[PDB]
Amino acid sequence: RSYQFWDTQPVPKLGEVVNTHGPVEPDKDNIRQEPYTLPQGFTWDALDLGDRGVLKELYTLLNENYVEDDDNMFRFDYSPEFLLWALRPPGWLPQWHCGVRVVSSRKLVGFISAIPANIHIYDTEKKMVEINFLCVHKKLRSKRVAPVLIREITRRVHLEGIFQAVYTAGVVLPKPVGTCRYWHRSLNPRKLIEVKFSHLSRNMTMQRTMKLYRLPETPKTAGLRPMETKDIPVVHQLLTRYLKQFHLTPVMSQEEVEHWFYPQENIIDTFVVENANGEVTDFLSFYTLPSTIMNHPTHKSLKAAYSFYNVHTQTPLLDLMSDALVLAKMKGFDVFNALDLMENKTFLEKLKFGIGDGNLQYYLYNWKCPSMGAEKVGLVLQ
Ligand SMILES: CCCCCCCCCCCCCC(=O)SCCNC(=O)CCNC(=O)[C@@H](O)C(C)(C)COP(=O)(O)OP(=O)(O)OC[C@H]1O[C@@H](n2cnc3c(N)ncnc32)[C@H](O)[C@@H]1OP(=O)(O)O
Ligand SMILES: Cc1nn(C)c(C)c1NS(=O)(=O)c1c(Cl)cc(-c2ccnc(N3CCNCC3)c2)cc1Cl
Repeated sequence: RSYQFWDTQPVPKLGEVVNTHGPVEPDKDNIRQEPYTLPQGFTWDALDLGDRGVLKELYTLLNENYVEDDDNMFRFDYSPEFLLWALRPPGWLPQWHCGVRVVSSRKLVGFISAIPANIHIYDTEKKMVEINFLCVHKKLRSKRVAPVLIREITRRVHLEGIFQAVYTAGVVLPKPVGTCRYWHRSLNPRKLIEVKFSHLSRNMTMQRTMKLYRLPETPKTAGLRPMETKDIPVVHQLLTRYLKQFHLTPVMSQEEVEHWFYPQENIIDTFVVENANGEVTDFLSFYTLPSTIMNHPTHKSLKAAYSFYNVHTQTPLLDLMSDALVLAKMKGFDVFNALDLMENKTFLEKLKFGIGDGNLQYYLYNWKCPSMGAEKVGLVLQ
């Protein structure tokens, strides 16, 4: 195969085994000062997401044009407040919220974003960025706009002295460092079958299916409660120690832990286990991301929870995740999603998760290293 754009980039070749660890090319000593040229009629615009009007414009772009399933039945519906959470973590930069507008109408038609992240990859910690929310309006697809967005964000990141990035995609590109699979745990099977997210199993009736997926009304783990301000330091401690066992992980400051885990209704939930001694020994977390159900007369949205980071030191992981499912059901979610990364394969089948269609590929930009199994991936992106 051939990749017109990706073959020009500092990434390894598909199907070539890597034995070394390091950058594909050295750091650049001079960087292009001018933005890359867009097709006539379009212009760059940095989006100030602290402006209500601009945030809503981005919401609308993504709501109408972002990731869909293969059958064009579901589309991610990131809320404006979720977008602020995902795009303004500690160290965020305005120039890294990179929009494309039509010059005449001002209509937002493209976006790409970078946020800073310290990333541990095997035996090296690098300052990187995480690239997310790459989106081109449906009416502009297949016109090679994506490569311009990627090159422009690369340039803007280079200006800040950063030369590596991490990103995920549902498509195969040169060259995945890890390959994960989505799994889904039905919470509201009647709705999920009705909207054709799932189907009735061959030998199962609806009644049997509702029975199969039924959950306790309240969590069972002793001392489980929502994370509070006082828990920030211990959650940071727990996470840092837990992540050591994997080969691709974030390295979060205490300020970053506060940002990513402190509960915000309809965005991020974190529950800690505070034991009989008053010690926090475990935590679970999941984020809120609904999908629009396209072309349906009565069901308009699928409420999905996504497993984030789950740390166990005294509570079995199986128990923690059982409680995450119950909590998600209580909060009105239709489905609970998780990847087969970290120690997740240890609970997925047992807790009645079903395997999904889509893969999620993990990539590094300008870093060559051996690929890893899903269980060694310890990084979750929004
Ligand atoms: C040091 C700092 C570095 C910073 C940069 C790090 C790298 C960041 C990399 C980006 C990480 C993004 C992380 C996320 O946000 S992944 C989420 C991507 N977004 C969506 O799926 C939303 C709905 N889809 C769209 O908007 C798409 O049609 C997009 C915008 C993706 C492509 O628009 P379009 O359909 O109109 O195509 P084109 O004619 O303009 O361009 C075709 C070229 O684009 C390559 N392509 C297609 N999809 C992806 C993809 N998901 N990652 C990387 N490359 C992709 C494709 O192979 C081809 O290259 P090649 O085969 O000829 O070589
Ligand atoms: C319910 C639903 N709604 N939507 C929109 C879909 C596709 C489903 N079905 S799904 O659960 O089984 C699922 C899900 Cl959630 C997500 C992806 C996927 C694909 C490509 N890219 C990403 N990224 C997300 C993280 N950052 C950028 C890359 C995700 C694929 C599948 Cl197939």
